[PDB]
Amino acid sequence: MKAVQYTEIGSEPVVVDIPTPTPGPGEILLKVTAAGLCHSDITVMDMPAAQYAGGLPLTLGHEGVGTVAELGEGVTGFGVGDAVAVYGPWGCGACHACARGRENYCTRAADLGITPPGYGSPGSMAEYMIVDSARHLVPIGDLDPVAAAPLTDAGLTPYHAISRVLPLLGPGSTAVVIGVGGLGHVGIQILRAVSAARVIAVDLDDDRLALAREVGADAAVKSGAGAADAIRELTGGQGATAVFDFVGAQSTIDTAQQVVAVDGHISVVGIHAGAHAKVGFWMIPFGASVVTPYWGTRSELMEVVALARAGRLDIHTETFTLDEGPAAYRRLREGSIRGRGVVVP
Amino acid sequence: MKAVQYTEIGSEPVVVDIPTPTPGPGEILLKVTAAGLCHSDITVMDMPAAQYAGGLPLTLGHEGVGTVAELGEGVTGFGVGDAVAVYGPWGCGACHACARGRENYCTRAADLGITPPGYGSPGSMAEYMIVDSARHLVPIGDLDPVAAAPLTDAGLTPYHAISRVLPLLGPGSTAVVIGVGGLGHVGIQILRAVSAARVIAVDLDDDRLALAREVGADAAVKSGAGAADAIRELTGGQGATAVFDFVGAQSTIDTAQQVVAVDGHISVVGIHAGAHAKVGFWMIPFGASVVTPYWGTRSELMEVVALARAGRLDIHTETFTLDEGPAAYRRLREGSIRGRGVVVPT
Amino acid sequence: MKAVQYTEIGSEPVVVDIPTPTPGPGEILLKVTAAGLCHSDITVMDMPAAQYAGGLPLTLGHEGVGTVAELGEGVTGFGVGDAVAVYGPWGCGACHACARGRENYCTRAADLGITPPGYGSPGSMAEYMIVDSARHLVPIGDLDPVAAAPLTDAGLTPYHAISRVLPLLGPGSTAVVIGVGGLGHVGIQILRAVSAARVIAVDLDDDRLALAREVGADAAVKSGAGAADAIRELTGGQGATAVFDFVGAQSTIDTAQQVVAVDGHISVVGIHAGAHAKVGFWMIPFGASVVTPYWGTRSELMEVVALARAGRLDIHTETFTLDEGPAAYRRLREGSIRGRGVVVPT
Amino acid sequence: MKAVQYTEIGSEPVVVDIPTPTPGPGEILLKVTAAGLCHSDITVMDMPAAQYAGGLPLTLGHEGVGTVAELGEGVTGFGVGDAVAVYGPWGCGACHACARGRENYCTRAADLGITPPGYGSPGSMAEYMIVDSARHLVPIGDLDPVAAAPLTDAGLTPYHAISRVLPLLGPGSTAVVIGVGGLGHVGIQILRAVSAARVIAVDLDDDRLALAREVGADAAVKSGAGAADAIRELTGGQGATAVFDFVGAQSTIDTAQQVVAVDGHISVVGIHAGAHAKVGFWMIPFGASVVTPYWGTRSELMEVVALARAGRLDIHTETFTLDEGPAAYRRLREGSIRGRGVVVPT
Ligand SMILES: NC(=O)c1ccc[n+]([C@@H]2O[C@H](COP(=O)([O-])OP(=O)(O)OC[C@H]3O[C@@H](n4cnc5c(N)ncnc54)[C@H](O)[C@@H]3O)[C@@H](O)[C@H]2O)c1
Ligand SMILES: NC(=O)c1ccc[n+]([C@@H]2O[C@H](COP(=O)([O-])OP(=O)(O)OC[C@H]3O[C@@H](n4cnc5c(N)ncnc54)[C@H](O)[C@@H]3O)[C@@H](O)[C@H]2O)c1
Ligand SMILES: NC(=O)c1ccc[n+]([C@@H]2O[C@H](COP(=O)([O-])OP(=O)(O)OC[C@H]3O[C@@H](n4cnc5c(N)ncnc54)[C@H](O)[C@@H]3O)[C@@H](O)[C@H]2O)c1
Ligand SMILES: NC(=O)c1ccc[n+]([C@@H]2O[C@H](COP(=O)([O-])OP(=O)(O)OC[C@H]3O[C@@H](n4cnc5c(N)ncnc54)[C@H](O)[C@@H]3O)[C@@H](O)[C@H]2O)c1
Ligand SMILES: [Zn+2]
Ligand SMILES: [Zn+2]
Ligand SMILES: [Zn+2]
Ligand SMILES: [Zn+2]
Ligand SMILES: [Zn+2]
Ligand SMILES: [Zn+2]
Ligand SMILES: [Zn+2]
Ligand SMILES: [Zn+2]
Repeated sequence: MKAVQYTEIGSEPVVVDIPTPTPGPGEILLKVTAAGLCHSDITVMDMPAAQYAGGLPLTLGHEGVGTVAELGEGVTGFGVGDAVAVYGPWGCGACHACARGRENYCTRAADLGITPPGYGSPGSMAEYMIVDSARHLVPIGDLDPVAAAPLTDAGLTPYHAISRVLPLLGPGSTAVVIGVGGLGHVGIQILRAVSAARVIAVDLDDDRLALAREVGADAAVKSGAGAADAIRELTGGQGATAVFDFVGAQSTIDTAQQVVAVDGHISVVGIHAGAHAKVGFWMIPFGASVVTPYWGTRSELMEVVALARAGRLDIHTETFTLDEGPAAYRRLREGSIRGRGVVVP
Repeated sequence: MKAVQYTEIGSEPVVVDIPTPTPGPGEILLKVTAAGLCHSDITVMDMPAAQYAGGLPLTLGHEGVGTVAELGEGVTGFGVGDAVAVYGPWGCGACHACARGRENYCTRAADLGITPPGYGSPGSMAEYMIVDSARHLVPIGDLDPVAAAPLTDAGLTPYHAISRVLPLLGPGSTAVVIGVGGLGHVGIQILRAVSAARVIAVDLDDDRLALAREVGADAAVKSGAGAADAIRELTGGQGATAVFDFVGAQSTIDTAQQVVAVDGHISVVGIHAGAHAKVGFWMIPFGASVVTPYWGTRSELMEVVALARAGRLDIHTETFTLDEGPAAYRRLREGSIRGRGVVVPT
Repeated sequence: MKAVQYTEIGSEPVVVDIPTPTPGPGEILLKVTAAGLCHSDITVMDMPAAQYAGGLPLTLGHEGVGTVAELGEGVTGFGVGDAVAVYGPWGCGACHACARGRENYCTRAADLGITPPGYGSPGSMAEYMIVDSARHLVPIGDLDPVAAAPLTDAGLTPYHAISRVLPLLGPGSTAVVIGVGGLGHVGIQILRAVSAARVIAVDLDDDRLALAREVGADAAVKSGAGAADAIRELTGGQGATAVFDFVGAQSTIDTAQQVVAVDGHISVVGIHAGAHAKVGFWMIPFGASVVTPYWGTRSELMEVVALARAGRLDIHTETFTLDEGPAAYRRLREGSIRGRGVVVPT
Repeated sequence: MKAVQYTEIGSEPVVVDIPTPTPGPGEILLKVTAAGLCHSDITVMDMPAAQYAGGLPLTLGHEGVGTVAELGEGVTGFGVGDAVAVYGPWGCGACHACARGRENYCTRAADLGITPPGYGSPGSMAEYMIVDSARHLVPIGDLDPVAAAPLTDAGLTPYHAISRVLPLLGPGSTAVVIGVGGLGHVGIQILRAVSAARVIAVDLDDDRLALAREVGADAAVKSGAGAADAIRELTGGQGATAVFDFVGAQSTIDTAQQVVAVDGHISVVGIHAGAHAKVGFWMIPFGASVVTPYWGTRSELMEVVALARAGRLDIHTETFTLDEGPAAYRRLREGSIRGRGVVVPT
């Protein structure tokens, strides 16, 4: 089968021919219908050998949807042909976090050698993929696969970040979204669907600000040195109830600390090595909590799928073939994909 | 009347004679029965002129209990003689936070010039004190005033910090308390009363570790370079569900980050200028939230008083006269008050 | 001044001339800009002498907005001319519930003789009204008074009922709204604004089902014997996550129990004496909680006002003069007001 | 192997010899170390043929602990010899409730024919038992099996009921426990461990009131007509924040409604066919929610085990052999087991 793999440290991913896998006991083989590209893939591929934890070769793609092609021995609860999304942050299934579906916060995965598809286990950017267990599949019914694939991370990750502090986001609240890319453009829509927060979007790119307004942002303002003052002009001196930073550079985290309200929240979602919030007296308002969330929970993925099925998420995509996978990663690097890149085999 | 005041930048507080105040409309005059000393008072008195926001002179004391001596015009809901605790973080009373009793997070207090007793308004370390409004008084009934005064901050502040994340502290959880002083020794007891968390106390001083065990800590660890590893040996690799850092020095915050669990919490309660948690990828576990809480809410103070009335809080105190106030602050500076210093006016 | 009063048991309310009140200490006099009629007023006026708790005479109207006309002694947190909404369920201000703004659940109001405007204290259906304290006023800025008056109960009550279980109403949930009147037509809009629930409206009257669709209901079902089956056809067998019953008749409560999901909720908001949910094994699904909520909280009223100011609430009203007050109550009795009746004094 | 089975409608259970089962793919065979008797077993055995849903024959016992004896094909995460407790309310594992571990509220179990061990699937009152999947086993380490078996229901069910409203049970709250039997005597201890509620126990039997005080109840009062007034004398006129009714007879539910506080909770846990709370205006206080909870969640069972391992639960038991199983059910019927009956297979 055709797949897109990261095969040597510091090189671009390549299109390869590798054997179509067969599911072992408990596993499910999917025919992949759509595979999302994520900026985390760039970050992973830019790591030096010592830090890179994905293994070589690695079939990329931690955003996967497909149709059930073959059931491994003993698998129940799915039929051949069922359209499913892959829950990505695989955990042990048995610990206190996993028992609540919070496998993203599994305390045993490292020790048991459990890794996600697309970063340690083979991903979705291939004609077929293996899923380890039935509990990592969520039905999508007749959802369009191209717009569904990003739900598994571009949808799930913002959804989880927002869910952590949803009770803060009542009528009269303001949520700032920094970075209107794959994640951020979905985050805006989640905020509008599950809260009455006023949503202020921030991006470097005027076309991404237009995208933000297109998907329901109440205001959209230019990132950089003037952003904090511009946001405060919109909120008045109270600042923003919550800031969801999908960039996570030091400059954006600094903007977040400069605008967050007393008893508010900053969610540092974007990943930029070395960047950090400075949480101390006189450096942040009283009661303003800060967290780096990771991916999301099983029940959250179901809720994301439910939002999509209800028409609440307009996922902006561009479609690529498997052969175009490496070119698509170049596009993502240069910032020329308006929303999410999606590979269709 | 006699009072203890901070009167010039960089000097020790002094005992003074100033007029007994009269309550204006809406105000209440208390005869003070006990006034707590807090380490925040030291921090405030060590600020340079440019930063110090308390005004001069300032009657110290933001931990106050008393008896109602006189009602100002129009005051209802209290009688002369009623024993009350002073809710300290005064807010506007009208904004969304204040409407929920969360006057500690009032968004209008700065703009309206509203300051707390003992830091901008006259405090409790005097024979009498003024309280601005009835909503800032909570009844204590027959609670001993000496042990009640610290409930207003040494109790309220840890209680609020813990309350922010109480749902995390289920059976099987671990809570670390760093700094077993005024706040910390009460924090341990709150954790034991309102949660099933295992409590690990951390202090530099072996006698404070003994105090921690005396008030119900399950384990006690020496602070410093070995603390993080020692805590992890106790929690077995998952780390601590929550860390309540009542010191807030860089070293203690670093210990906190090195032990906190995935999807846990660090509450930076202690105040050390410049110190901060570094919240970023690879610097803290996934999902481990960090906050600097401030004081507490109206309903939280009521709950702290309810814990005291139910026998759940053994408040360790040492009593001083008003004349001993300055000496008591020297004791607090050198770290020789085992628990909370409390001034009792006579 | 002109006012509409209930003056004798079993009679219709009458238009009267009574003195314009002057505010005492702590009170505020409002020039009323709009006064809502509520079905609870009908229920109150239909009570026999032994049950009726409003006092006689009683100026009706527990839905009030106005402009500050005169400040009582000591009141300084509002200016003359400020547009304000009246928080209705007055409490003591001092108990644990009141400290959280939850004066609707005040434990001391009965004992202290504290009653709401429009049911024991003089209401808003008059040229002017007295408000007891500043904490019972919420600013509305430039909101149209006619559409603002219903926010104080038609908005607040559903808002509180929904807020009690808002975490249940995630994507994929269904909320049923029974009764698309004053409260129900606002409840539909609150659900759409603060949740991703699919909303199914239920009414006896086709025109009210049309109103429901006009304000954002996803589906509309005829009430009565076929309603439970019709709702289940829409929800596909799991039933409805939450049912907000703004009628509260036995038939509607029965429908609610027949459609509610496992681990769901029924809020019995409508008041029909004798009607009740039967919460027992084999009579309701496992985990499906039931409550009779009452009015709402201070912070909730602020949130309702914020929804209105953000354009999220299209309040359907019909305007009446004070002279038309009694006629308007006849209209409400016969069910011919499409949304909320609102009296505008001139 | 030896087992205790319900074999014909209206008869007592009997000791039988049936084949020792072999685990199929995904299943686990346990050597049973302890099997709890529950009053639900009596209720089930007293159902007429038309209602009884357990199937015949049925190996009784929905409270099970054991050691892993044999792993079915493909089973990972447990080793032979591991001591485990059986999570009882088996669900589909895939729905939104099950994904959160809340298999007690599974929406698909009925349709898929999934039933619990001891009521549709073979139970724990046998030398060996099958568990359907690894996710239905929780490790207990070196906990004594006799005291561990009741954790799976006598512990789990009260724990879940309490957990639904734990945020209500702050300092100053009161929780009433009605019925100090298997469930109730554990419920008292859970309340003391995870909350600061004052606990008032209620039972018909003076020896069970003594048991209540032995396990940490603050007061213990006689059930029946005088109970509501007696409880109110202890709480003052505010009533009880929460009432956990482990009897669920009409008389006990009525007591619960007569004592519950405004904005409180009644959990109807005990099962008595036909009995129900009457939730309507004038029949219950404003804001007092009522629910019939069912069993508990996966993560809750882990938390119950954690309480036991921390020494917070003193489980009162009496031990029986398999041959004594039928005699033990007679004892439970007559009310002569002080706590939980537990069968230990040899
Ligand atoms: N925490 C997690 O679990 C998790 C999961 C998935 C992705 N992520 C991370 O989220 C981030 C977003 O990923 P993506 O795939 O949406 O990226 P993307 O490449 O699709 O979009 C990036 C967007 O950020 C904007 N941007 C860049 N610098 C900016 C600045 N200084 N201010 C404002 N806007 C700026 C760009 O113009 C662009 O619109 C990445 O760092 C990714 O690694 C985190
Ligand atoms: N956030 C707030 O709202 C708030 C409110 C009140 C007090 N505070 C702050 O909380 C802190 C504690 O106040 P207090 O009155 O309880 O102080 P205290 O002087 O009574 O106690 C200090 C304790 O901390 C211990 N300690 C000092 N350095 C330590 C270290 N490196 N590691 C471990 N333990 C150490 C001491 O040995 C002592 O037991 C102060 O910084 C104070 O300003 C904050
Ligand atoms: N719990 C509280 O705190 C609180 C506060 C305010 C009002 N209420 C109560 O809420 C209820 C509604 O008040 P309102 O002012 O909105 O009433 P309304 O007269 O404006 O509306 C009544 C609506 O219910 C519909 N209706 C009547 N019988 C019905 C049935 N069997 N099935 C479905 N629909 C039916 C009508 O057709 C109409 O649309 C009243 O009982 C009122 O007393 C309760
Ligand atoms: N909701 C659920 O998921 C669930 C789960 C397990 C058990 N249960 C039910 O819980 C109830 C208790 O089960 P158990 O095994 O603990 O029972 P048990 O037989 O061990 O204990 C019964 C206790 O209730 C007392 N009692 C009886 N009538 C009383 C009254 N009128 N007032 C006060 N006390 C009274 C008895 O004196 C005895 O102490 C049963 O109805 C059972 O079916 C429900
Ligand atoms: Zn990603
Ligand atoms: Zn796990
Ligand atoms: Zn202090
Ligand atoms: Zn305020
Ligand atoms: Zn009303
Ligand atoms: Zn009150
Ligand atoms: Zn049972
Ligand atoms: Zn299920």
